Amino acid sequence: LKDAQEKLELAEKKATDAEADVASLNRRIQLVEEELDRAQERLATALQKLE
Amino acid sequence: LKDAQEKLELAEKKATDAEADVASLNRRIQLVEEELDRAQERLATALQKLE
Repeated sequence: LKDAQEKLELAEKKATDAEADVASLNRRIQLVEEELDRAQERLATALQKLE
Repeated sequence: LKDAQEKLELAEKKATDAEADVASLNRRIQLVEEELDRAQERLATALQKLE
């Protein structure tokens, strides 16, 4: 039981940390997508003014 | 020990799933980052053309 509970603890800690990493990466994805959209809009406006 | 082993299996499956999510989300992060880099390079070229 000592080994089994230690394995349980390590697996649970790893899964929780992985979930936190997943949430952080997803919010990073949405942030970077917003920045990309703003950059594309700026590019379009700049090209029109250039022409 | 039986319950501990079952929870170990569940936790390791969930952690592997979240690790795959991490891999996918980091791939998306890098790809959108590259697209944003291209967009900002285009923006810099556009400002140069404005000048």
